[PDB]
Amino acid sequence: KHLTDNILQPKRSSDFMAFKYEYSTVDLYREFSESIMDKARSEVEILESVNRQGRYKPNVESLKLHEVPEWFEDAKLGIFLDWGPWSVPGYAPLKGAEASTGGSYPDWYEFLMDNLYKEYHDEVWGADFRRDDFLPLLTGENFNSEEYMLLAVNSGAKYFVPFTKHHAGWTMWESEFTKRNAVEMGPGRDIYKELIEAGKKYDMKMGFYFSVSEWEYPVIVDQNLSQWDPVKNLAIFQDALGQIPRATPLASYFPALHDRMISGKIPVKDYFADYMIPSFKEAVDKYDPDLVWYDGGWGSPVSISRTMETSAYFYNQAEGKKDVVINNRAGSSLSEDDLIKVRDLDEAMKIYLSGQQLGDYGTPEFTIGDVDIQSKWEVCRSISPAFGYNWQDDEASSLSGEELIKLFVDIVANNGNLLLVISPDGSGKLPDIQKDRLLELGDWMKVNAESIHNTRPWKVQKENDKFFTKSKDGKSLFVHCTNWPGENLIINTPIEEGIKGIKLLGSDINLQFTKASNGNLEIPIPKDFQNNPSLISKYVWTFKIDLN
Amino acid sequence: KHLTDNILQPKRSSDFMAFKYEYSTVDLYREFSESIMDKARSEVEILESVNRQGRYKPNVESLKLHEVPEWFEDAKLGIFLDWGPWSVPGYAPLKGAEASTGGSYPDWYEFLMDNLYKEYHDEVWGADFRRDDFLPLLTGENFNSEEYMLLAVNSGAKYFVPFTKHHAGWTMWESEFTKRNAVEMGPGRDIYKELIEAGKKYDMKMGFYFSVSEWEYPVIVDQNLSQWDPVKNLAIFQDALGQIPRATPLASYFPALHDRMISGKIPVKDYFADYMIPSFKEAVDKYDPDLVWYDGGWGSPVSISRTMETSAYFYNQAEGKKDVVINNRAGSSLSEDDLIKVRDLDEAMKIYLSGQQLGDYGTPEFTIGDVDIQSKWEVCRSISPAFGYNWQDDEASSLSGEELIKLFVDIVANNGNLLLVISPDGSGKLPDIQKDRLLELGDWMKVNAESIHNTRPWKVQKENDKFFTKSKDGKSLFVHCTNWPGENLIINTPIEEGIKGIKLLGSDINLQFTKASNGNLEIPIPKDFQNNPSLISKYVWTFKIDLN
Ligand SMILES: OC[C@@H]1O[C@H](O)[C@@H](O)[C@H](O)[C@H]1O
Ligand SMILES: OC[C@@H]1O[C@H](O)[C@@H](O)[C@H](O)[C@H]1O
Ligand code: NA
Ligand code: NA
Repeated sequence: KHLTDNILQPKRSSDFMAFKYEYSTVDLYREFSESIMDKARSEVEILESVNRQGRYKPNVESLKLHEVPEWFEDAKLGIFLDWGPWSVPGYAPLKGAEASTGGSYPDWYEFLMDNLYKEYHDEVWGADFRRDDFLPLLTGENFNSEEYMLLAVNSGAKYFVPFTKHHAGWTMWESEFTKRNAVEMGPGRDIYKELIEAGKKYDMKMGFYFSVSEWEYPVIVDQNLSQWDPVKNLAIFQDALGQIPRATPLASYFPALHDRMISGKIPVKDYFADYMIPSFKEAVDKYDPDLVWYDGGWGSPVSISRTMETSAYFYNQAEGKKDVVINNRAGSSLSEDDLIKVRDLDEAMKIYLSGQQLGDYGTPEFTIGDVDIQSKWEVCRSISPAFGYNWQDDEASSLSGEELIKLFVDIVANNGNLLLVISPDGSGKLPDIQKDRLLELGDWMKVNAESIHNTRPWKVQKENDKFFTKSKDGKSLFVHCTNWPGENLIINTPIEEGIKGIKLLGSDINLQFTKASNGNLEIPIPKDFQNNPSLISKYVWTFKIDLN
Repeated sequence: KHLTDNILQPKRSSDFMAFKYEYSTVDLYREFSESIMDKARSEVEILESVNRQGRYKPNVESLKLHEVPEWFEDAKLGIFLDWGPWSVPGYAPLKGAEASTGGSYPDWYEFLMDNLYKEYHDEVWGADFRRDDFLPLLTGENFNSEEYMLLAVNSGAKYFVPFTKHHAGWTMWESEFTKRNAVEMGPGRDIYKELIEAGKKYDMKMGFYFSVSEWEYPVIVDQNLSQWDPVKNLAIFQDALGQIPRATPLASYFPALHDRMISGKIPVKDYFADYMIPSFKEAVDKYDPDLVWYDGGWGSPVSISRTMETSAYFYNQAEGKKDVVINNRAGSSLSEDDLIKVRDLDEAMKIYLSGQQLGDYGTPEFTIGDVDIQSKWEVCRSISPAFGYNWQDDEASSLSGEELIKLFVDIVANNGNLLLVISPDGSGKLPDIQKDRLLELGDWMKVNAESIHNTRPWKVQKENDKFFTKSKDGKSLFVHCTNWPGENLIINTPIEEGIKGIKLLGSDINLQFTKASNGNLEIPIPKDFQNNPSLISKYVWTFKIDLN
């Protein structure tokens, strides 16, 4: 049904033995909780003092004054490295398990293996194979951080966002606040450090992806939750992150159920104050990222998660040092009363959107939808529906290079950035098909990058098969033709300014042009270009019009 | 840790294969839901019409006027047959997993196998072995209903209460409202019908044990609960029954998780109206029980569960036909406001008890506690802490026959009934240790039953090692000596009435007496009784004093 004999399908090893980390959850409680909470209190005091003295305060109106940096307007393309324990099984259904975004989520395997993907998991991995048994298999033996950064550079990308910490809480960086980190578990390396160092060497802006909430977190409680609870003073914190109905805010903690899904996480009293805030601060302080990509901010509203404090801190510590940016996923600004009204209730969506007030730019996922092209936005997606590696993904399931380039041009014409997801396997190897699409995009950008990087939308974004961008200064208009226009390029959209010159990017030759009497621009195409226009540029041909 | 090589420990068979019931939950939705809801609506209408026309109305004040039947005052001993799918694994910890009652619960295994007992389950049965894989192993090959009824008769019991439907919803009777029944799953017989027929044959009062709520139940919903839900219009209803925090009222339904926990259950729109009420009515109508033993009434308050309607119906359908009784487990009469106050908040216990207003008699579980001996009460317990079969139970864990008989006499002198739990294994065989205790109790009752059945508390319940009962007609006082009194029985407690005669039950000798000057009754005991009084009666010696 789900178990194939296809070599490409990751599956249970014949030598599988349970991963029992050196420290049980109770061991971490006894040995590390007090120490961590002590350290957290000191770090939170420092962060709060920085915010009290700093330009940015933890409130919507203060943070709103922060502006999108020039570099982020100009970047247009980022690489989103979706790699983590979920990369080992590398599975979602090719069809039929799409979320409301239209994507599919191999990167939700650690959660969905217990419900939506349980039949697959039980047949391919085994019911006795727990979430944390994927951690030792995340070897990174084929993961080369410099090669990933160079691939991103060569693709034309201007920022690189690793999945530094996703919903199950494994950190790509060596954290003092969790043993569920890349040094203790999986590759045995500070993967984030390697990527940060590579990004500095290649002059690449670096992101920090950070799940605000986690699916489960062991917490210290005064009173137990039921007569069945086996362990005094420990429970499991759960919020809305999982999306499915669950016990909230606390579930009863049972070692035989929970320990092998939360290996390495040190119990604390207050998930947000004692763990989330100090771990965020730690990564910002150590790695100095250019960009914060919150995720999982729907778990708890910001009145509880305190992400306005992490946002203010990030901006404050950047002052005078570098220009930085935050996405719009910190969480909701709504009051308890407004959150209740939404749950009770089109009318629910209007109230919800009113509470989405934090961040520098919008983050449509997979489907672009009805974007406001007057504000900055970024669409995230891979070359397929899949966020995270899908061993089944292939030529049939993935965009062609041609489709990817045309989609990219569309995005950029409409004021968007593309944050292009790449998804390695458990070894850290990138599938050849994803490598190929990056190479093809890179080859196209070699010719056409000046019509993409550092541009802005024009008064018109699309005309038939043409997409427009303009130089920052207004003096160059770029016409991206998604069909080879043949003998003649005709542009119907009025161009008020006089024209100094027109050229096809990829040719050093200046093109002929005249204005017809109906208003159209007519651009004859050299006979020598017709024989094989793909030699100049594949898929999309860009004409630069220099204005007076 | 948990898997022994003890043959007595039930464990995974080498020939185990998954039980995938011929009707999936979705099959039952498509094929049976409409039919069941059609029948339910008609049955609820009939039940409501009976209550409108009947003497008892579904409100606290009306139901309170119903009185404990003479037969229940007189019975003193019932047998509580704790048999179900949980009987197969037959496990709870010998120590350390007691609930707040002081008992332990092998009969919660179907629920606790996923949390508290998960380490045991994984080691002994396997992670791939689901709750419903116990159902085919509940063979009943050693279960003879006539033999169980005769065991009850011969023990001195006057009522027999089978676990007709416990918290996972397997019915001992052949129900039209569920395929999770004893005919379609497990023994392939209407076990309840067999027991009811035996009870009629042997003139035994018959109970109907009924879990109001169930741990999980598939329900039909207009809107799905999450973007992850695989099946339109089905979800899982959950209330407070499970005691541990859970999603309530609804969890997302996932076939690969839920189907092998809820085999046989037919989805309905309203758990209470479309399933609970008509299934209750069905069993009452078909089997004509003398007693309703509600359980699991803490799931939902009676405003939602509607158990005042089932209680009124039970009384109304019996009126003019037979005298019947209900325990006190229908559920809470508290308002939503009062239930909220209890959750917020010793103070919580006072409010909770104020909302416990339904039923004919109290049901202390395991621990008797501070019972009101002016009202009728019944303590339920097995010979050990274990409710349900525990394969580990032995001489060290169980009451001796001696202890059982003395506890029983204590209960009866204090106006209680003992509802003695007996716990068979998966085959339906009763463990030898429980058989031994029942033999001792039965042998004791053969001699002493007239001092137990049809008696009432006396003006004094206990004098040193002596417990008193009196015949309901006042003409006999029974003195139960828990120590052999030796050469003389001396009774300090004044007996105002003249004495016609005195006898030790088990002997035909009339005993002489004198009243001393201090007031004491002095009863010389025959020399021939002194060497071996245990021949006459074991453990407790009962003297019958006939009064004027
Ligand atoms: O594009 C980022 C995606 O964002 C979602 O919010 C997460 O829940 C997914 O796992 C991640 O892949
Ligand atoms: O006295 C009956 C016991 O009553 C409890 O309420 C149930 O939850 C137990 O399973 C059962 O053994
Ligand atoms: Na702003
Ligand atoms: Na009453």
